[PDB]
Amino acid sequence: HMMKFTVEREHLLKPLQQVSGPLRPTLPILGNLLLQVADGTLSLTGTDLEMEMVARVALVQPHEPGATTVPARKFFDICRGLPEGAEIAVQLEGERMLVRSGRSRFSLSTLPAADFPNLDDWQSEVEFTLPQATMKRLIEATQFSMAHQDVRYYLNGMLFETEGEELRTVATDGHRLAVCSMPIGQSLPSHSVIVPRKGVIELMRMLDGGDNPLRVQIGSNNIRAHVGDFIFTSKLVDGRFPDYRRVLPKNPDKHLEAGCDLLKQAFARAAILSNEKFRGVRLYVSENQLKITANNPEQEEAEEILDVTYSGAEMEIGFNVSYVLDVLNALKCENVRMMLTDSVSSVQIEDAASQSAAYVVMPMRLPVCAQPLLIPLRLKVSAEEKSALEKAQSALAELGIDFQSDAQHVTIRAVPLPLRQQNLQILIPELIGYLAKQSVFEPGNIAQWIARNLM
Amino acid sequence: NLGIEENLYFQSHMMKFTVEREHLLKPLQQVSGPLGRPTLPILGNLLLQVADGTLSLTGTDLEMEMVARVALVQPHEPGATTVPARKFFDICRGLPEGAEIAVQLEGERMLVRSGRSRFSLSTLPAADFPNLDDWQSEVEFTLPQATMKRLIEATQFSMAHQDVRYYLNGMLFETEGEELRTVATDGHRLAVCSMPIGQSLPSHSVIVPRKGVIELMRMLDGGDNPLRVQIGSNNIRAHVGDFIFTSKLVDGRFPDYRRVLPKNPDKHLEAGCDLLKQAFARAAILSNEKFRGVRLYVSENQLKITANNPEQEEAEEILDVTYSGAEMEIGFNVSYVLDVLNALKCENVRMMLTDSVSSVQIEDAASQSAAYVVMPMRLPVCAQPLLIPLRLKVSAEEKSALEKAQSALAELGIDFQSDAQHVTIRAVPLPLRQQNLQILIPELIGYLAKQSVFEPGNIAQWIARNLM
Repeated sequence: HMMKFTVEREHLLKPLQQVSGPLRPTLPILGNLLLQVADGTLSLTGTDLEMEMVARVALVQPHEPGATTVPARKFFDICRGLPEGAEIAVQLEGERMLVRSGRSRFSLSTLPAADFPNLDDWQSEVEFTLPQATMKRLIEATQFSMAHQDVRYYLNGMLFETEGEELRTVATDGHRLAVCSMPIGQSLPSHSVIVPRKGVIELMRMLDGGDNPLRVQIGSNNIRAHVGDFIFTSKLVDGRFPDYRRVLPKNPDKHLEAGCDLLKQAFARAAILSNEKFRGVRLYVSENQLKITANNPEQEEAEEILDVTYSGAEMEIGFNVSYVLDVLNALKCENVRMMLTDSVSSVQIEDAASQSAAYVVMPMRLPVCAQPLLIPLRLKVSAEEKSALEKAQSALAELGIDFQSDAQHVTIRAVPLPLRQQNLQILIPELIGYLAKQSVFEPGNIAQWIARNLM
Repeated sequence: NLGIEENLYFQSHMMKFTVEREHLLKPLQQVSGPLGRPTLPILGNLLLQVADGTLSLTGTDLEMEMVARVALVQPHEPGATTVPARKFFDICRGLPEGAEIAVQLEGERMLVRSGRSRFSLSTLPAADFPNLDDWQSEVEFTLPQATMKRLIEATQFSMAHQDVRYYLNGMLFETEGEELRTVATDGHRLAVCSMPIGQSLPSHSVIVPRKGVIELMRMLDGGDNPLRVQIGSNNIRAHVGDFIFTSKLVDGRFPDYRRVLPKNPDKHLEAGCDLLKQAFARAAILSNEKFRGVRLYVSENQLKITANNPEQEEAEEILDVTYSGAEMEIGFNVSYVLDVLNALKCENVRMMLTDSVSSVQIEDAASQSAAYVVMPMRLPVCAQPLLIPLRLKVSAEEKSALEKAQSALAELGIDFQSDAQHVTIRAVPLPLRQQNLQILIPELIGYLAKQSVFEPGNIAQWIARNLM
């Protein structure tokens, strides 16, 4: 136990702030940082068992090799609380790590380095170098469309895919979809992985926007990113991520262009008087004009009229204004293009001046109105489940629930709005379970059960 | 148009005005202060009144109200209504800079237009909007905004948070001679500050609730308009430019800071504020998370600060101070000391000591306008002295049990005096002191009153079981 080093506070700060990223404590040692002195390099490692961040620091002042682990937040808070220009002397003593700087002495408790978890090494299948700005672009373009604590864990992450000369990101939560692709100047093998949420955040955090390039390595179950003296490694998420190609409108035949800023501020004002639960707003598009309207159960109303570029047929179409605003914020461009097919068909939004990013939002139709799903929900069903569904189909249709039955599968294509704005992966199998218990199907009873159970 | 009652309704809903967005923003922000609370629907609304050539905006939460006057330089019609505050403000804020906002009423709705943006807001009758009961001031005076800002910022941090003693959650405003004074305390630490305001004032002592203090701070614009204050028996009012703030006062027996200040500090220590703060801040990192205790070792022109935690981690800071006198060791809750040092914002700090078991006064070395009291921490259980001895009414039965149990309680670090029908707690062990003894002790006394024997071990077990 004789690791030792002395470093100027300035050189230690940024690496410490960085490796305290993977860091409510999960388990004791995961709140600690692994410190390794080897050669003339100090290595700092932070991990949460799903990912790890390693930071290297060159040591010019005297040092002895060794390794230990110390509380991350405490060690960092001490360094940060010392004056600018200060010197930080570290030294192991027994089961304690001593930190000195001037007449400030600190004794921290340690846990052995040999107990610090390692990631089992792996083999990269893909390797490429790209500018930091490019990676930051790809993530910021799609990050907001990631799911949050979905039961489908693969949606809580971000798809990274290499195709030809391009790196692509995809994110969706089942209600909306963000896709962005950028060239990276070299032919790559076809690969497709899901990076979990925390990893994407951490990946974004290690990028300073600098012109020094990012080195990426992708294996089957791990991804590794090297920038400057930082090395980020993360586990990948398994699961069948949906295919963005099927989500894009088949063929838009109507398109409008508008100033991003004006359209966004207009939607933002309208949203104030939209339903707080469903957040619907109406668009009426006509020649070179757009009329946005919103109202709520208190029958308050907002109306916005903008000049736009549009020469298609007039059309009325509703949206979740929160999803539209999310897209317009992420774009941050001059003009936006909205590609439309018809109400009841998915809408595609892009920067008017570039096709690198594309966004998909489902319209809101306005007995009960059947709202189309972003992605049709396909579910395996037993003979008994199937029979219950077929008996209840017409009763379900009256509630706005449309579906198709294959041999041993059902495909939900539409549901009423209150269900669509929730997780159908959870709700529909509950609905199926409930239906299998019945022999007589009426819309009233079903509606009442859904109303009291699926909400 | 021809219906007579229908005509009266139209004359009732004539309110109309047109104002620049930038003339409306700061006033809407200001009056939305007292307000996401679903307390009552009407309380989420602003009152709008066009009278004379002035638009008045009023927001309230029934404990206080903020009124803003806006001069109307464009055509307008008199009238009144109420509209949802957050919505109306978000609409105005969301409109482009330089926008003209035209408002008028149509039935039970308020219409807002600007360019080609139209909004329809639901209203509630102005008649239903609460009006604070009229009252008469007993004291009027004016002072610079910066002085009020100083008085409040010097003491605000020491106010209790959600204490069951509501008077501790507010701030004492006191007029004495030519000075305005603020006092705040949570039973554990105390902040007092006084400023001369250049005029003789009648003696007065009121408690402004926390929300009132915050609002009072929010209406100070660092401009050069003076602040005109009115204090009544049960209300306070503050006028700044186009804003009038009114607040109900809190009643209760606020502690006397005169008694909390150390009687006669025979030792003093001076030190650079920033140096001292940074030393404490670093030492704090390795102090007990619950008790936050650090030790001072004072010697000739040297201060050593130490801290350790249950994991036996350890911090030490040695810095140069100005000090002549006997060596002494004293302990503090570092969080309270760090609060004080952050509030001082000065070059040098004076620390007036006497000993442990005695309150410690802290000041700007160059200014005595503000003073801060913290109680030392002593590390038979150590008896930690209370900032304010707790005087409790006791029944004959309760007093009898206390007399019997006094020796046992003393072993637990609980010290108290007793007088005809009262008992005065002067000290308790540390875990009790850092809690609310106004709740805990009357409970404990209830317990002791129901007991046959008094063994310190048993009582200590009970306390730890029920009072923590």
